Amino acid sequence: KNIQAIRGMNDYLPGETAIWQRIEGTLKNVLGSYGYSEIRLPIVEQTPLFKRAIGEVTDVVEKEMYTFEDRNGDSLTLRPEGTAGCVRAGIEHGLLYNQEQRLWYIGPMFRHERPQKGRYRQFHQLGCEVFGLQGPDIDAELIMLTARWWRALGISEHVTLELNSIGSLEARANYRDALGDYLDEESREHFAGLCKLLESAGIAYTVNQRLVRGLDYYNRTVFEWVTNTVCAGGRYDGLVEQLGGRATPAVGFAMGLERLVLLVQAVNPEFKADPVVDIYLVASGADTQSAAMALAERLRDELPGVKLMTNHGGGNFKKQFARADKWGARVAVVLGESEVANGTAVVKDLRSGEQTAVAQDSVAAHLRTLLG
Amino acid sequence: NIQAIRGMNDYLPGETAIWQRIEGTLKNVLGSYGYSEIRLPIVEQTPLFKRAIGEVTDVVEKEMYTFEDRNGDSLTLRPEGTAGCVRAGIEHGLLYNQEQRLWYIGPMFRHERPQKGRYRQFHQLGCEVFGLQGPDIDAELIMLTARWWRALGISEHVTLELNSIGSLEARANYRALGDYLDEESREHFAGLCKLLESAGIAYTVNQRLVRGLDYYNRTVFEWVTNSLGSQGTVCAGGRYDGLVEQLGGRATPAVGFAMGLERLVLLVQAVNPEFKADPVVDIYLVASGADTQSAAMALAERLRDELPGVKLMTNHGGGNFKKQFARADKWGARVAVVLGESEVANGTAVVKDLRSGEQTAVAQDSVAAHLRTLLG
Ligand SMILES: Nc1ncnc2c1ncn2[C@@H]1O[C@H](COS(=O)(=O)NC(=O)[C@@H](N)Cc2cnc[nH]2)[C@@H](O)[C@H]1O
Ligand SMILES: Nc1ncnc2c1ncn2[C@@H]1O[C@H](COS(=O)(=O)NC(=O)[C@@H](N)Cc2cnc[nH]2)[C@@H](O)[C@H]1O
Repeated sequence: KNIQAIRGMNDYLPGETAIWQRIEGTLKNVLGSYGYSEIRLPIVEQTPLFKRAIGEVTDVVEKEMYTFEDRNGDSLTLRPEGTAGCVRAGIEHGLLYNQEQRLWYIGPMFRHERPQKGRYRQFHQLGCEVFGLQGPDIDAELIMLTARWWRALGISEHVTLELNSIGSLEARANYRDALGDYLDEESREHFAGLCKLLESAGIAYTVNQRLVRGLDYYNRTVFEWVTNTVCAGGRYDGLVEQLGGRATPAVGFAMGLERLVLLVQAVNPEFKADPVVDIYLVASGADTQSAAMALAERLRDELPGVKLMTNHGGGNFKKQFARADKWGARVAVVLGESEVANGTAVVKDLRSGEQTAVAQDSVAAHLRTLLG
Repeated sequence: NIQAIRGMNDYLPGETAIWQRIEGTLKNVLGSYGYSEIRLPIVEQTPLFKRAIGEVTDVVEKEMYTFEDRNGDSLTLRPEGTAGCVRAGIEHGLLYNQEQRLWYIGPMFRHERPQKGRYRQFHQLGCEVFGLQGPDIDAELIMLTARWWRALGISEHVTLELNSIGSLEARANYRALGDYLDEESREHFAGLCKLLESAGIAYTVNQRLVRGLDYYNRTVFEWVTNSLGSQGTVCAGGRYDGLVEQLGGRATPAVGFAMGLERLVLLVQAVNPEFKADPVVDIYLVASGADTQSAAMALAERLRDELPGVKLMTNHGGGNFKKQFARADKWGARVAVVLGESEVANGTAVVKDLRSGEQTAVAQDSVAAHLRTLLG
C-alpha cells in the first residue's frame, strides 16, 4: 500500500503552485531590473566542499547534511546551500578572475534539521551573490534589492532589517577575552560607509552585535531580514581563495522561499493568481471530437496568451459546464453537431450567462473582447 | 581545489539566458492547454521507485542514487517524475474521481555513463493526465508536444514513433505483439492514429518500441531526432492505467510523458544557430565624483519604477569613465546615464547613447521618457 512523502519534503499541489509562480515572477523581474544574471548549479557536490567552505565546526556540516558514498566511493553531499556551490563553479569556469559577476539562483536546498512550521528538510532558496566589489556600496545595492521585493510583494510593513559587522580573523582572535570592539578601522569604516548609504536610501535598519550566522565564510558585512527570518547573507571575501581561486571580494544573501510565500499569504490574505483556465471548450455529439480539437488549436494559434482547456471523455453539458466552472473558466465555447454543420460555435459568458452563436472565423475576436 | 561531480553540469550566465527563453515558450504552450504545474520532492523512498518502475529495468537495477537516512530509511534521488506525481496524487487525494492536467519541471538523477544527451543529473519537463481513458487525451498530449516544436522552430528536426503494448494479459500471452493486443487496446490505438491523421501529425508505428519502465499499457511513444548517436529521443511517454492502483490509490486511467530539457536546448541551438537572449543590461549607470554614490543609486531606484521592463545596472567600484563605458559595453548596455558632480547639483543626467556615441544632458524628470524612446 501507500508510500508517503519523506518527512520534511513537500508537495506543492496545483493551487499552491500558482501563487508561487506569481511571486517567483515578481522576484525574478526585480532581479532583472538590477542587471543580475541567473546561474544554475548542481544539486549534489563532493562533501569536502561544504566541509571546507562552510566549516567543520558548523552545526550544518556536523549534524545537518545529507551525505552518501557514490558507487566509485566518493563522499557526496546534497547541497544545504548554494554559495559554496557558486564559488566552486565560479573558480572552475573562471568567471571570477578580476571579473565582476552579479548572479542569482533558485532551487531546492537540503538540511537534516527537525521539521518546524518555517523549517523543512527540502526547502527552497532564491539567492544572490556578487563577485569583484569590495566597498559597502555594493552591499547597499543588495539590501536595496531585497527592499524592492518587499515593496513589490506588499510586505514592507512586516520585514525588518538587522545589520552587523565582524571584521575578520584578527577582530576575533584578538577579541577572544571576555562586541566587535576590536574591528580594525577599515571595518568600522566599511560598515559605517554602508550604514550611511542605507540611510540616504531611507531604509530603516537596526544594528545588533548579538547577530551571528551559522556559516563560517562571512567577513565584514552581515545581515538578516526578520519577520514580526526570511532572508540573510553577508560578505565572504576570502572564500574564493579559501577554495582554490584567486581571492576576490564577494557578498550575497539567500531567501527562504517557503517563508516568503507564507508571509506574503499572511500580509495579503487576498493575494490570488490567475485562473488556470480562461476558456473551456465544450462539445457533445458524435464526431465532434476532431472538430473540437481542431477548433481548439485554431483558437490557440489566434489567441496565444489565453488558457483554453478542451473537455475530453464526453460528459453531458451540465457536467462540462460544471468542469469549466471548476477551473475558473470565464467563457465556454460550445461546439455541438449543429455548430459543426453551421460553421459556428456557441460562446457562453459564464459570468453573465449570455450566450451567442458565432461564425467560427469570428469567435477569436469575439473571445478577445469578452476576455477583455 | 574541488570540481563538479562528473555528469553534473553548471549553467553559466550566458547559457542560463537561453534556457529561460526556451522554458518560457514551453510554459506558455502548457498554459494554452489549461494545464497546471505541480512540484514534488527530489528525494523519495526507494520502494516507490522499485514498485512503480519495476525491478527488472535498468533504472532500478543499476541507475538509482539510493542512500540511507539518519534512521535507517532507504532514500532515493528521483530518476523520473511520474512515480512521485502519483505518490502525491494519492497522498493528497487529488486523483480520486478527478481529472488533473499536470506538468512539472526539475532535476532527475540516473547513474549512467556521461555522454552527449545523458547526464547523471538532468532535467525533465513532464506532463501527466489523470482520469481520461479514451484516446482523445492521448491525442492532445501529442498535439501539445507538436505545438512546442512549432513554437521553438524544430518540427523539421523531430519525428514521432507510436505503438500500443496492449494489456498486461495481452503482453503475458506474448511468449510481433500486435497479434496479441486485446480488442479494446487495438481499437483505442486506431482511435489515436485516426486522431493523429485528422490533425496532420505524421507518425511511424514502431512495433519494437520499448520504454525503459514497467508501468506502461496501451499507448507508448517517443519523439526522436536526426539519429543522434545513442541519445536521439527527445521526449517519451505513454499510458499507465494501473499505476495509481498499484501504488495504493483508487484506480484511474493516466497518460503522460517527459522531455529531456538538455536535449531540447541542444536541438534548438543546433537548428537555430542564432537563437538569442536579450542582453542582461540595457542601461548602465556611469557616475563619478564626490558622493555621487548615494545619488546615482537613488536615480537608479527611481528610473526602475518609471521604466518597468528595462534592465539597469549601476556601476560600482569607482573607475574612470573609460573603464565604465567599457563595463557598459561589456554587459551589452545600449545606453548609459552618466551622473557626475555637475548633473547631481543641476538635477540632470547625461544620456549617452552607446550605439551612436552622442549624448545630451537631460533633466532627471524627463530622462525616463528620453531613455524609453531609445530602448524601443
Ligand atoms: N530548513 C529550512 N526551511 C526553510 N528555509 C530555510 C531552511 N534552512 C534555511 N532556510 C532559509 O535560508 C535562509 C538564509 O539563511 S542561510 O541559509 O542560513 N544562509 C545561507 O544559506 C547563505 N548561503 C546565504 C548567502 C549566500 N551568499 C552569501 N550568503 C534563511 O533565512 C531561511 O529562510
Ligand atoms: N540521463 C539523462 N540525461 C539527460 N536526459 C535524459 C536522461 N535520461 C532520460 N533523459 C530524458 O528524459 C526523457 C524521458 O525519460 S524516460 O525515462 O524516457 N520516460 C520517463 O522518464 C517517464 N517518467 C515519462 C512519463 C511520464 N508519464 C508517463 N511516462 C528521455 O526521453 C530523455 O529525453
